Amino acid sequence: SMSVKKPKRDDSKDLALCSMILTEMETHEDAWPFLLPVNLKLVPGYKKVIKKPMDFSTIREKLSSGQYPNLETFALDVRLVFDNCETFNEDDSDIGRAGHNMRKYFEKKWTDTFK
Repeated sequence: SMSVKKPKRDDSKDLALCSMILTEMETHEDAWPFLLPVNLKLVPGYKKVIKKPMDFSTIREKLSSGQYPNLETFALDVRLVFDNCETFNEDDSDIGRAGHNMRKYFEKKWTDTFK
């Protein structure tokens, strides 16, 4: 509350650390469905169904330009990529499997870096 604060966590490395996680996600072999925005002119249904499209290149641009106010807003966008993927793709498809794999990969790096 006013004049009553928890001890100050060092957040000065978060930006660099999120960039590093993001690099590891970009270079995973199962990243290909997520590297670039879904082409909304060529993929029927995507525009109407997925209210908030997100992809790794878009996260990278937001990160690099100071548009994430803290590391939780970064994690929300990463999770959104996989939540979108699950909304549009059957679990039993290459892309569906890619999204589950990538989500697991991310969540471990996240826990190990920050928890």
